[PDB]
Formats: sequence, C-alpha cells, structure tokens
Amino acid sequence: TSLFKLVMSATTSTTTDTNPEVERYFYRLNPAQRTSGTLTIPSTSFTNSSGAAVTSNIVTAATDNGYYLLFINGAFQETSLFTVAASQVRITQTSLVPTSAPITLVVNNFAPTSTSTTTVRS
Amino acid sequence: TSLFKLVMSATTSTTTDTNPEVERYFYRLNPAQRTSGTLTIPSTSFTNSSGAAVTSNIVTAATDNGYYLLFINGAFQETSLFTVAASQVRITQTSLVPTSAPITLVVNNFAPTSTSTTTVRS
Amino acid sequence: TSLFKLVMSATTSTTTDTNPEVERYFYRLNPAQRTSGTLTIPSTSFTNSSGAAVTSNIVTAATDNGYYLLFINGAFQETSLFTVAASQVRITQTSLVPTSAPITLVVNNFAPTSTSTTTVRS
Amino acid sequence: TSLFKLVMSATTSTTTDTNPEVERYFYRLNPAQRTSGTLTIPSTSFTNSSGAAVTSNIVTAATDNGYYLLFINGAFQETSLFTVAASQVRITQTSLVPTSAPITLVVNNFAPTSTSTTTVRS
Amino acid sequence: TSLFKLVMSATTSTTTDTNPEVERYFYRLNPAQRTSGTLTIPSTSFTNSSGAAVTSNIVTAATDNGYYLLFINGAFQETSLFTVAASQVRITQTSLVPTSAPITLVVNNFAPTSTSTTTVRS
Amino acid sequence: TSLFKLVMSATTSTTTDTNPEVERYFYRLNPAQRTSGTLTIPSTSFTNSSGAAVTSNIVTAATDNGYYLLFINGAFQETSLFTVAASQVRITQTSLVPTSAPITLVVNNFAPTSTSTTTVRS
Amino acid sequence: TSLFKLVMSATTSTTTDTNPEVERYFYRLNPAQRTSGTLTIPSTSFTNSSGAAVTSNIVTAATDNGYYLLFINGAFQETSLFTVAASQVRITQTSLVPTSAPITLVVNNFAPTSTSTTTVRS
Amino acid sequence: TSLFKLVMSATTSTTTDTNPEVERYFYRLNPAQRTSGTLTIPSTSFTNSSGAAVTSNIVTAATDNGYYLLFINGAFQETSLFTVAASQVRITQTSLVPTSAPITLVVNNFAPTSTSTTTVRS
Amino acid sequence: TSLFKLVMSATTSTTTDTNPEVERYFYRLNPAQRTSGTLTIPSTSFTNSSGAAVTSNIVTAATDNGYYLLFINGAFQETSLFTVAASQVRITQTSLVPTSAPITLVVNNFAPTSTSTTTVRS
Repeated sequence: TSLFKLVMSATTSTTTDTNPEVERYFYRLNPAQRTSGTLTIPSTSFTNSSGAAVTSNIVTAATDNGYYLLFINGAFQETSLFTVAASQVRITQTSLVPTSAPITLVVNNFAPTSTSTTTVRS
Repeated sequence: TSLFKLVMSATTSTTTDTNPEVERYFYRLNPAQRTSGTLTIPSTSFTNSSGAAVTSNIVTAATDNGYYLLFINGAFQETSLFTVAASQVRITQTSLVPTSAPITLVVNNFAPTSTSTTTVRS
Repeated sequence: TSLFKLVMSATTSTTTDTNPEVERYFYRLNPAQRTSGTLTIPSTSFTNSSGAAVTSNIVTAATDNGYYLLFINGAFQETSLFTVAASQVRITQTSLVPTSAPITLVVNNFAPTSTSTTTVRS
Repeated sequence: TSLFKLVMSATTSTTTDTNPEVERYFYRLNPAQRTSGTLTIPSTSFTNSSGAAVTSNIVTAATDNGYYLLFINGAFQETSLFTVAASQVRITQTSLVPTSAPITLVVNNFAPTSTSTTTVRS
Repeated sequence: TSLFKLVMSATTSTTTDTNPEVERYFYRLNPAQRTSGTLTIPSTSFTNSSGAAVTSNIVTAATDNGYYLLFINGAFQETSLFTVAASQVRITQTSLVPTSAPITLVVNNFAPTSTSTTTVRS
Repeated sequence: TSLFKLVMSATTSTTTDTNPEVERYFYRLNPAQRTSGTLTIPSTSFTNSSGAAVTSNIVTAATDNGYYLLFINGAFQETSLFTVAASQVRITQTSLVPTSAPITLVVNNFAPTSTSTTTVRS
Repeated sequence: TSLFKLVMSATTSTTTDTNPEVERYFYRLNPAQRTSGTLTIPSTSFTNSSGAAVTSNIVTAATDNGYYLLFINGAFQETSLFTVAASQVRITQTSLVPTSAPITLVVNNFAPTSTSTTTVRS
Repeated sequence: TSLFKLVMSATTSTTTDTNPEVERYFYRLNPAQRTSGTLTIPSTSFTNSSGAAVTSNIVTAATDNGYYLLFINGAFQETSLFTVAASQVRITQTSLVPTSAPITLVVNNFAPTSTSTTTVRS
Repeated sequence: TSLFKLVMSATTSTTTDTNPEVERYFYRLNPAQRTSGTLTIPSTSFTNSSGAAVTSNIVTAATDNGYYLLFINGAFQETSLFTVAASQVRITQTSLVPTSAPITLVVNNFAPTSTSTTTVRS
C-alpha cells in the first residue's frame, strides 16, 4: 500500500592529526623604542626559532585556530597588555621594565588534517 | 549460482578546526589566605585576561579535552602541587613564597569542530 | 538516449576530541654533568609531574603531532639551544647557568580521536 | 426405418503467433509536478524506446489483452500505487522520492493472430 | 471406371485472445524467518498488488503456461536461486541480504481463449 | 427454376496454449571489455538461469514472437541503448558504469500451440 | 614534590672612610673666672685651631662617635675632673693651678662615610 | 642562538659608626717598684677614668683595632720604651725619673658598627 | 590590568675594622736649624717609635683620613703654628724655645676595611 524503497547503509572511519607548528620569537629590550609608558617593537628586530633574525614578517595567530602567550621577565601577561600585528608588536605600561630584559612571545598555530574512508553495502 | 547485489561506493571529505580558547587568571599573593604550608585562594580574587576580576566561577579544564599550567615566580610546577576546583584553588608547600608574588594559572580548553560531505555514485 | 542510473546521497556527522596528554619533567642543575659549554642530563634524573622519578625513558614528541617547551631560570629558551632524545637530554651554551637552578622540559602530545555515522537514503 | 443422412468429417490445423509489442517509457523526476504526496506526470514528458520524446499520447494497456509494470528506483510497485491514462500519469505516496530519480513504466500489449485450414472429405 | 465422390470445401476463421493476468506479491525482510543461509518466507506474510495481505495461498505458475520473476534489492535473480510452492517460498544464499529489504515475486499467468466459425460450400 | 445445392454446417472448437520460454543470462562487469564509451561483452561469459556458463550462443528473440528486457544496476534500459546478436552483446555510453556491476538480460520467447476439432452435420 | 624557586645570588663591595675632623681649643688661666676650688671658663674665651677666638659655641663631642682629652700644664687628666657643655666649660680642684697656665681641650669627632655596589647575576 | 637570562640589579645603603671607647689610667711613681733601670708597675695600682682604682685587669689594645699613648712628665714616649700586658706594665730606662711623678697611659679602642639595606627591583 | 613583575629581596651583613696606624717621630732642638723666628727641621733627623732614625720620608696624614698632633715642651700646639710636608717640617714663632727641648709630632692615619655578604631569596 506504500512506496517501496531500497535499503542500504554505510560505514565511515575518520583519522585526524593536529599537525601543530609553534613559532617562537625573542627580543632584548633596549631603551630605544621606548616612550611615555609604551613599547612599540619593530617586527624586524625579533630572532626566529633558528636563532636568526626574522626577515619580512611575523606569523600571526591562525584565524580562529590559535592563541598567544607572552613572557616578560618570566612573568606571564594578559591579552589586554599587548597587541600583535604583522608589521609590529607594541606593549603598554612598560615604564618600569629594565634594559636588556628578555621578552618572549609564543604563537601556537594548529592546522589539523583529516582523511576518511566510507564503505557502503547493499 | 550466487545472490546478485548492487555495487556502489562513496567518498567523504572532512575538515577539522581545533577552535582553541585559552583562559588566563592572575593573583598577587597576600599573607591573608595563608596557613600551615597551604594556600587556599578564593575563586573571587582572580583577574581575567581582560584585566577584570572574575565574578562567579573559574572555567575548569574541559572534560577529557584540556590541561593545566601553573606559574609561581616564573618556575613551572607539577600537577601534584595544586588542585583546581570550580569555587576555589589551593596549593600546598607555600611556606616560603613571599608576599605580593605573582601566581599565574593557565587553562587550555579545546573545542574541535568538524563538518563532512559524502558523495555517492551508482 | 542516455544511460539511466540510480540517484542516491548520504549524510555524515563527525565528532572529534583532541585528547591531550601533557608530559612534564623536572631537574635541579648540579655541577656534575657539566663540561666545556655543554650540559648532558641523564634521562634517569628527571622527576615527573607526579613528583616521582622517571624509570626508563622520556616520552618524546609525538610524530608530527606535538611540540616542546624548555624552561631555564624562568626564561623561555629556543629549540635550537637544545636537543631531546629518548635516553638523554643535552643543552649547549650552559657555561654561566648557576648551581641548583630549576629547569623544566614540557612535552605536549596530542592524540586526536574521531567517530562518525553515515545515513544513506534512497 | 430411420432417416438416412450422408456421413462426412473434416480436419482443421491452426497456427497462432502472439505478435508481442512492448512499449517502454522513461522519466526523470524533477520537483516540478510535485504536490502533497502526489506526482502527476504530463504525458508529454516521457521518452520512447527510440530515445525520443513522445508527441501526442502514451499507448494504454490493450483492452483485456495486456498488463502494466512500474519501476521506481529499481523497486517494483503495485497496480494500486498508480493510475495510467492516455493524457497523463499520476502516482500517490511520492513525498520521499528524491530529485532526478529514474521512473520506468512498462506496457506489455499482445496482439495474437491465427489462421487455419480445414480439409473436408466425403 | 472409378468411384465418384462429392466435392466440398470449408473455410475457418479463428480469433485468439491471450487473457493475461499477472500476480504480484511483496515482502519486507525481517530477520525472523532467517537461518543458516536460508530464507523460508511463510505464504501468509505476502501482500498483493491491491495493498492487501494475502489470505490462503499464492497463485502458482500456470501449468505449462507461465513463468516467474524474482526481485531482491532491485537485482534480478535466477530460477535456481529460489523455489516457489503453494504454501511457502524459500530462497538460499541469503546470508548477506540486509534487514527490511524489498522482495518482489512476479507471477505471469496466461489463459488464452479462442472461438472459431466454419463455412462449408456445396 | 434455380440450381439446388445440399445444405450442411460445421462446428469447430479450438484450444490454445502460449508455452512461454524465458531465458535468463547474467554478467559481472569487469573493466576488461571496456573502451571509449562502448562495452562489447563476449557471448561466452554469460551464465544461464541454471547457474551454468553458456556454451555456444545466446537464444535470440523469437522471430516476430518475442521481446527483450535489459537490467543495468537495477535501472531499466532503452532498446536503442544496446544491440543483441547471436554471438555478441554490446552497449554504448558505458563510460561511467562501475566495476563488478550486475547486468541482467531477459529474453521472453513464446511458442504458442493450438489444436482443434471439427464436427459436420448432414 | 616540592615547590621550585629561582636561585640567584649577589656580591657587594663596600669602601669606608673614617673622615676625621679634630677641634682644638686653647685658654690661658687668669685668676678671673676663679672661685672656691672651681674654674668655670666662658665659651667665648677659647681660641680655635686657626689661632682665632671662637665666636658662638664650642663643638661638643659627637653623639656616640667621639671622645675628649684634656691637658693642664702638660699633665693628662680624668674625664671626671671636668664637664663640657655647649656654652661653658668648668673644672673642679683648680685651687693650686697657677696664673697664665696653659689649658688644652682636645675634641675628636668622627663622621664615617661608606658607599657600596651590589652585583646580581641570574 | 645564545642562552637567555633574567636581568636584575640592586642598590645598597650602608651606615657606619666608629663608636670609640677610650680608657685612661693614672699612676704616681713611688720609689718602690724600682730596679736597675726598670720599672714594673702592678696592674692593681692604676686609677680609672672615674677616679677609682682598677680592680682586675687593664683593657689591652683591641686586636688589630687600636693604639697606645704613654705620658711621662708630659713628654711623649716611644712604643719601644714600654710594654703593656694584661696583668702588668713595665718600662725600661727609668733610672732618672723622679718620685711621685705622674704617668698617664692612654688606650684607644674602636669598635665600629655597620648596618645596611638592599633594594632589588625586577 | 597592570604589568606583572617578580618580587625578590636581599639581606646584607657588613663588618668594618678601623685598622689604625699611628706614626710617631721625635726630635731634640739644637740651635742649628734656627733663624729669625723660624725653625725648619730636616726630615732626616727624626727618630721613629722604634728608636731608629728615619731614612727617606715622613708618613704624611692620610688624604681625608687623618689628623696631626704636635708636642713642644709638653704644651699642645696649634695647627696654624706649623706646616708638615713629606721632606720638610718647619715651625714659626720659636724664638724663645730652649736648647735640647723635646719635640713630638703625632700622625694618626686610619685605613678602614670592610667586607660584606648578601643573601637573596626568591
């Protein structure tokens, strides 16, 4: 009395890998790029993960896929304390930080990948 | 001599984004919530990454999706040294830590999402 | 005039969980394994996040699925500054680092899992 | 004492040929002639066994001498599920059938012929 | 010199109609009457082309006047794969066929009729 | 005044039986006899309704007494789509049909028989 | 199992100069400020180390940093024999001391200074 | 490419006070403890700064922190001319010194004190 | 909302010793280096506290760390009354001083030393 349809089903298996790659940058504070409670550091002065100076730009946080960590004298900081852009990095309330200080900025970017297979039987 | 069945196969493409969100909290140590080698910090005394005090509760580690990092005076600590709860945070072996010391609690939470498309041909 | 085929399509729902496992070890620098600007730490001297000494080996970075963090005196270091193997850890340019200094080695390993279901209609 | 009549007899041989001719029609389902659980297909949209569209009318089942078969997605159907007329074809319970689906309507018409020869001897 | 006979002749016209009637039955496969690679279907569970369940028996093939067609998942089968009787239907090699699958059993029965007239000339 | 002739009449009874003969053959599509949009299948590869491979030739359609049905993946097909010969079977526009697919070719052959009796009255 | 703290140490170098200044005063005894075995000398009658009369006051012993020496006729005396005030000096047992005799009061004051430097390494 | 350390510096303020203390002892020479050009004075016969006789012992020169002055008849003397011990004082070359002459022995002892404060900033 | 810094402090202990050195020199006045109210004494004629004549030079007052005392016939003198140099000593206003008189010149030189230790905790 009712329409008849073919019945089948399938099975899918999915494997996922995060493939993290982490960018590390370093800077030593000289009282050169220093102003009235503001510290704008040029993007050209950072040393990359190979111990060599970065050439053109710093790798920003992946869109909706990453986060930032900042280290000043071994004390962890807030997101609000600093802004990160492609061509420059600037931090405010830097009046009291001393000369030659170590500044470490951590960029965690994740680029997950996944492949799948599907088996259908009749 | 054998049953005859229809043969069809499919193809699946999957995209996965980690979609991390990282919660940061801060505390300056006063010798107020201090006892015989134990430091119980009320959840109300923490300040978020926006520089604002937390109101109701701290975001715990996501169930089977996250991890904790603890910073005291810039020295990394063990998971055993501290326990994190919704309404309070307490740490042992805090006899020697000085006044106004910075303590940073890092909570990483991951909320992956994925969508897929399947094409079946006959 | 053309071949006639059966039209069918499917729908797939996929859930993914990162499943992080973060490994932490600890060591106090004694002037024992110290040489001409090189510090080779035996893998037997580290203590895990449980406060217990490690027995056989350090859990290395997951293949294409993890990253390393190294802490010396609260100053974040570079991946070039050190090499990590299963049975040992060694670091160079360690002439000036003082005795009993805290050193922390952080291992982030991610082992994602995912399961899926496919619905096929006729 | 009884009426005398002539005695005769005959012999007949008959050959019969079925002369089948089978009409085949095809349609791909678009959600155009679709309504509240009913699918009325115009007779103009079918394609003949030559791969060409039919012009004026579909050949109905020969009176008293034929039968119908209906295919939807390869699943055979009932005579009750559909009605066939000269100017149109309509089917009920078609809510779930997908787009571009193949529908095949099979018309079997038989036009038997027979010729005979009779031999009479005296 | 020879015996003299009466010369007469006849003419016969014959009309033949096949009078087809086609029986259709339907069944949805439940894993109830399922065994070690054998599927014996009770004759009580079939539904006719009227959408009504059959009551007493299945109309078998007409003696020397008909044939069978069997449909499983839209794949046509051999006469060897199944046997059809009045009170039951059983099929072998049914280990892999899924649940709720459609099974269509087609019975073609032909009951030809013919009437004739004869005209005799004297 | 007119010639007088003997008056006689006859009666004929005829019985007809269709005697259907349905031949079934089967084939699994391997990408062996496959070309630029053409699929010529050797007549030696077919298996009959008895589950046995055919030996010499395929029983063609009875001259002026039969018809063909072709099944590919459960979708009924066009007469123009394929040509059937004694020793060869070929189909065009088979670029997209998948491997190991079920192909079913149906041959309906009818060989009617009829016998009659005639009674003549004097 | 224990709290981890940063190890640091320092080194301090200190240079100290006594920076002495010595006040000398002179007086010649006349039988004017003379009484019954008591000699109260006005502070205005003394002559400084420059050979000039003092104007307003004599510099007393520095608080907890100095001492006194008194000379009468070249014979050293006791601290008990005399008292020294800002506006006057008086000595007892002065019945027998002759006219025009020399009296010398020696006031030693020390005002040490010290400056230091501290070097801290990490 | 090089080890990264924490930069810190300090400041120290030091205050020093000499805090002198001077001991004075007198003696009148009687021709009693007199010999062949040698004068050995018992330590019991001296009178203190208060005009009171000493009881047990004279305070010797502070170790590496003091000096001696000796007065005989108002003429200053050499260090070689006399030796000062805990329980006695003896002087050579005293044949000619007259009776009842005054002898003054001056002991300067310095006990400096210093306290300091250190300020360290990060 | 504010920059976070590491809090540490130190503690310093300082010990200071005056380290006095007292130089004494002696002279007997002969009417040889005597002139119109002036007495210039060659530095070659003095005898030290060891009873030995000086060889090359007089130890002058330490720069900003010492003072002088001068004795003539047991009467203490003025700073203005005399001047002291390395190789020469001269005094004015000496017409009346008699022959063979004793002259005593006292040099007080202080060479303080101080060593310190700093303890820094974190």
